[PDB]
Amino acid sequence: VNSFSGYLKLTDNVYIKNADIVEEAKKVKPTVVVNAANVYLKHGGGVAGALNKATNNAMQVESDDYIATNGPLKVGGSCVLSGHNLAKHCLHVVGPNVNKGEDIQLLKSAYENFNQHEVLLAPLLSAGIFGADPIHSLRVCVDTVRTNVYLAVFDKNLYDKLVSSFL
Ligand SMILES: OC[C@@H](COCc1ccccc1)Nc1ncnc2[nH]ccc12
Ligand SMILES: [Cl-]
Repeated sequence: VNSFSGYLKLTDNVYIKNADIVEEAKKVKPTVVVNAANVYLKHGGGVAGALNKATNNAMQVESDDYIATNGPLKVGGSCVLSGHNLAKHCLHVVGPNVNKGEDIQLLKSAYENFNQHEVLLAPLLSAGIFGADPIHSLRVCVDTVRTNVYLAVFDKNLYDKLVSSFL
């Protein structure tokens, strides 16, 4: 039993809700919140910009030190950093950005990072400003993640389409 509330159950381990991941994280304070990161951990917009804003830019300051030490992430890769005031940890995961010409096949690799954590609050990877089809992202999530994932879909209209079209 966990403290996630109001989610629709899609499979044994995947759940979904129309919610703002920032507000969800503040309420639940989950062990792991997933950020929709880029390889430079530059949290400018989308989920990343919103999560960073909620940390009063502390996520960005920590991220800049991470990059200065380690260099950029790989597309499909991840790193674990602090969750600041939002969660214990933030798993920064880089899905492919179609608006940069990146290989959508890397979306499965991106979701594989979730399997290193027993329970996660997460957005749909490569959705939103990353330009991939969210119906596809949800399908890859369900077919790749085996740990317990609670998906927050910010847009109410898109949420209804994902549910009604879910196979
Ligand atoms: O795939 C993740 C994207 C999808 O939403 C954007 C969108 C706009 C119009 C139509 C479809 C989709 N972003 C988020 N998801 C959850 N919580 C969030 N908080 C702030 C951003 C954000
Ligand atoms: Cl977005």
